[PDB]
Amino acid sequence: APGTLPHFIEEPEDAYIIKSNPIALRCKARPAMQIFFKCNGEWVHQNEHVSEESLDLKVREVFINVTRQQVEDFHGPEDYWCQCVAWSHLGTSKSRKASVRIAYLR
Repeated sequence: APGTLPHFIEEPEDAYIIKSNPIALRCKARPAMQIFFKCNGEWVHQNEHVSEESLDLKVREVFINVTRQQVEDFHGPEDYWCQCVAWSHLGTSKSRKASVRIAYLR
């Protein structure tokens, strides 16, 4: 009090690519002035982010597209993950790490 750090209304959920169709990672936080995705320790490019700002304090909603080509090119130790970082005047707030793996239908 009086200020508050960004509280996530919607956190990124674990998604699956079926088949070669791109997935969208939903993220919503309040109060937030900037919201950016951090996939596998590296910051995602600003042009890949689709922002949607509204007033209720400032509410921000950001969506990112993760294709099959992006996941297959990554050959790390664990599964392909994406985390949401929201900015405010007092600081930052990190959401849960959402995993994205390529699936195959029966």
